[PDB]
Amino acid sequence: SSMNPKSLTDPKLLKNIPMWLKSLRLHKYSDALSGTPWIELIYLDDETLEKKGVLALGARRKLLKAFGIVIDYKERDLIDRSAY
RNA sequence: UAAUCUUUGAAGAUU
Repeated sequence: SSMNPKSLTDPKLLKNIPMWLKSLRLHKYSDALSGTPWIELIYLDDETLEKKGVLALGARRKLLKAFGIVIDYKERDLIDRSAY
């Protein structure tokens, strides 16, 4: 539901990672992840995500899935300019 | 989720 491209690429959320994470119910990783801007965040890997403090594999899997959706929309030039 | 928490992220727990 919040795991859809329309929701994941909302500029308001992309520009406020704690809130982006909250929508995915992943806000416990906000301290670990919020210092990285979205455009860098979506390209982190499983190994890096764990180094940063995403200790639950299920969480890293959900993160990587959401990231790849954003990437596809970024590649297709389908994220609003106001997110940049 | 009405809310909060857990990871397995579709479910479970608590109030």
